[PDB]
This record gives sequence, C-alpha cells and structure tokens, in this order.
Amino acid sequence: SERLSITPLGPYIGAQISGADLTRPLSDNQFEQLYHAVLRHQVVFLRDQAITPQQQRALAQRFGELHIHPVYPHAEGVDEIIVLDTHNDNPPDNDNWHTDVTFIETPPAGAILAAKELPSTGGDTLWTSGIAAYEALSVPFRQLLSGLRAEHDFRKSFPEYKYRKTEEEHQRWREAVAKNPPLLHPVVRTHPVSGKQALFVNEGFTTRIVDVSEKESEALLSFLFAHITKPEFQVRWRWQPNDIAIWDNRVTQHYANADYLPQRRIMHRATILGDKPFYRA
Amino acid sequence: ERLSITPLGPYIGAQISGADLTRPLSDNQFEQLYHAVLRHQVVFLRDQAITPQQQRALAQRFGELHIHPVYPHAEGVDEIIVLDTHNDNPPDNDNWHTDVTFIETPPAGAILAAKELPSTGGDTLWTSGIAAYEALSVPFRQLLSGLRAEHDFRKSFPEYKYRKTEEEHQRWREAVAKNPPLLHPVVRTHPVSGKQALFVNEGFTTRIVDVSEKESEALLSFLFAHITKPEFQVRWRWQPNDIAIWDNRVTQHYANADYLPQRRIMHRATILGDKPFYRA
Ligand SMILES: [Cl-]
Ligand SMILES: [Cl-]
Repeated sequence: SERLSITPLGPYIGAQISGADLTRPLSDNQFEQLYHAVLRHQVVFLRDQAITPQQQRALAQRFGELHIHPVYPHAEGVDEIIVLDTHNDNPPDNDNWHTDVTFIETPPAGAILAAKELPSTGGDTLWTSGIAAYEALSVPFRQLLSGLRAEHDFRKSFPEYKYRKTEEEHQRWREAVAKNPPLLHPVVRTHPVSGKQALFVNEGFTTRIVDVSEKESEALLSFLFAHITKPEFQVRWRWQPNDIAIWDNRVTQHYANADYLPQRRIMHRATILGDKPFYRA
Repeated sequence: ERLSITPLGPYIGAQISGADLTRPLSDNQFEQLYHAVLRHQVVFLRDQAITPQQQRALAQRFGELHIHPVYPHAEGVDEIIVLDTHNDNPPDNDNWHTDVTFIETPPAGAILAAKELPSTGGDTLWTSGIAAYEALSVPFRQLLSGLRAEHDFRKSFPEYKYRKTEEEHQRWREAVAKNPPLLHPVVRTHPVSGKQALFVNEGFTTRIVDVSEKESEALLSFLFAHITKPEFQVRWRWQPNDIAIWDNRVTQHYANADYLPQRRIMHRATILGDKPFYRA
C-alpha cells in the first residue's frame, strides 16, 4: 500500500483515482485514502477495474452495511448488488437529479457503481455537489433553508404506472411502497463526518418542504431544483467498460443521461447505508 | 355627524358614508376618515361630486401634495392631475404597482375622483401589503424582513418601448438619467401604525440585492404572485363622482385597461410621502 494517484477533476467535486486494484482486497493504508478521497472529492472515478459482483459487494462492505433496493433487480447470488440493465424493454429511469434512496430514514452514505456493459456512446452520468450548492447560497437563503424539513417520497421516482407490466413487478412495487412511506429529512444537511453543510433535497424524491406554505414550498423547490444544475457544482463522467464510481451520497445528487437506446447498458451498484440525516448549526 | 365605515373585507377596503367632501370636514370627521384610511388602507366614498379645488382642500389635510410636472392639471388647481384615457391615450396602469417607488420618498397616498367613466370596465384593485406579509410563513417573514430591493424607473418604462424616433428617444434617456435605481426595504414598517408590510411591486422592483440574482428572481417571482391572491385584495367598480383614498405605503393597485374605445377621466391628488424604512 503506497499512495493512490488522486487527480481532482475540478475545484469543488470529482477526482480520478489510480493505483488501486479493486479486484483484490485493498490494504488498510489504501482503503483509508480511498475513503478520504471520497469524502474530500464527493465522487471518485477509477478506470480499468474489472471486478465481479462478489468483490464489489466486498469493497462496499468495508464502508458499512449494504442496502437492498425494494424494486431494482439484483445480480445472481449477490442480493445487495442491483443490476441496472437498460434497453428498449427497460428504459433508463435515472435521467433526473436524485440522491440515492432518500426515501428511507437512513439514506445510503455512499455507493459504488461499476460499468459492466456500455453503449457505443452516451449514458454519461453527472454529479452535483450539495456542498458547493449550499456555499453558493447567500446568507439570507442559507438561514432560510437551514432547519427546514422536506418530505421525500419513494413514489415520486417510482410511480405505480411504471410497474404494471407483470403482476410480479407490480407486487414488488406494492411491497416497496408499504415499507417506504413518505418521511422528512433536513433541507440543509450537516455532513456526519466533515461537518460541512450541504443542500439535501433532490428532485428525484423530494415532494415538498413542510415548514413553509404550499406555494412557498413550490417556489423554493423550483429554485433549488434549478440551482443544483449549475455547471460549476458538477463533474460529468463519460463511461468506459469496467469503470468504477464511488460517491458520498450524503452531499451529492447525480443524473444519468438517457440518450442511448436502442443500445443496451448494464451497471452494477453497491449501496452503503448511512445514518439519520440531521442538521446542526 | 359621525361617519359610517363599512368594511369591504377582513383585511382591506371600506366604504364610507356621511362625509360631504364638497365642504370642510369637521376635525372629528376627518380624524375618522384618516384613521379609516390607515386601518383599511383604501377607502371609497360615493356620490361626492367635488371640484378639483375641493379635492385639493381635502388632500392637503393629509400632507404636502405633488404638482405633476407633466400631466395636465384640473381647472385652476395645479395639485389635481387630470387622468384622461381613451384611444389616443391608452390606459397603462393594468399592472400591480405601488405609486412611484423608484424615488426616495414614494407618495404616502392619493385621493382619486371619478369624473367621467366608460359604461363598464376600468375597475381598480388594491392589494394589502400588510395582509400579504402576515400570510407569509415565519421562515419567509424572517427571510424578507431586513432585505432591500432595487426599484427602477425603467422596469415600467422599457427602453424598447421608446426607441421609435432616433431623435425623440434620448427623452427616455433623460428620464432614466434623473431616476437612477435605488433601494427600499422589502418589508416596510408603516410610519404610523408600525405594521409590517411587503413593499415590492412588479411595477418597479427589479431585484432583491441582499440575495443572489437567481434567488432574487425566485423570491420576486413568488412575491409578485403572492400579492395577487384574491384574499389580499379589494376590487372597486367605479361610478361617477366616486372618491377613493388609499395608503400607498402598504398597498399596490391595479387599474383594468378593458374599456377602450370608451374614455375615462379621473382627477388625482398625490400626497407626498417620507423615506420607507424597516424597523423590527
Ligand atoms: Cl448510472
Ligand atoms: Cl384608476
């Protein structure tokens, strides 16, 4: 375990990491700086990492317990690794700004994404920094949003109408909804580790801010859903087979382009549980 | 005689009777009228066939009156402006605005008399900045209170609307030069009652300078819609010789431009105001 090559991709978010073989267990010195690079850069990219669901689950396991998605398919024999196999018969549903599974009480602290099969071109994935977004807010707006709570609803990104192909798929949806009722989370979240304040709403699951009026909420979310799309808060990644992406899901949102069908695209994701999102001034 | 005050709603507007505005009001009557205006923000008196001289007499009791440099004045009364709209002078007040907030001391109020009216149309509406403010959630009240917003003459007088004649266009330039943008509190504390009121208007407010440009666009977009809520308004259907008196410090008004080709003649007295300020 020497020293990983960390190349920032921007001033506020993103970095490429080289010198870490993810197919084989990482030493402690390496896993530590990989961990810190993720916290520091919010999202890191490692190319040429032909890992299997096995080792991917293993790597994620080291960050903590893994979440099992209520609707997405999982890899054979490895229930924690969801398979994102998109094509004509399963159109991509991630071309919207979202933070992974914020519909549970303890949203994932992070995730590891592996590019298995990719289209000739397209399918880029973008990440936006809730930290940079928060920093870009004027003091009056930071004060306004801090302490407010917003509702997150699993159904916003998982509409029932999208799961009625087969009765099985529909049943899977029913069980998912029953187990994931709408819940509240701070609009401004204090990172549990770094202490940095970050915007913590995402168009994918955030339905409304409950501490203001309905029109006030729509006005704020309208602003926020646009605010986070500022180029300066982002890093855009063009995928290559066997790429690996690891991000801190506590302070970022990502968006996956849906510009490749009829071509097929297969991604594998390990999802690391986090703790209860909170805000501390 | 004691004036009769009939509220037109729970937050704004009242119709008054028992006040002969063609003659001097007793001090008790005037105190009642003045307080009614303060309380209801805009009051209406019907069947007041007054002369401009009489309108000015009444207005002067509220404070210094404006002598408009451009608009024609009634008979031999420089303080009473003649607002004559028709095809050759199309109504242009059908937008939510608070009178002349682009200057340092916007008018405190005005007294408008209906001289000659179209068979129908031309309704004027007022919206309560106080009610609008109080309707805000606590986080929003806290957010806006203390912020400052820029008011710009050019917002209601877009340059693209005064560039017809290569020559007679620098006139627009001359006006803008005398009316530089300036700031006013977003939440204004009424100088007399101490009531807090939203004090932005789509007519002149271009942006809240204490937040980012995009935050400002979102906030003003919200506020310009918020003040249009029916609950915050009073709508008046005019009849000849009506008199409307309003507090321009905590309201915005909108005059429907829906009566052309008919003609509309109003007589107005503008009461000079003081510097708007905010005090928690
Ligand atoms: Cl993806
Ligand atoms: Cl009018």
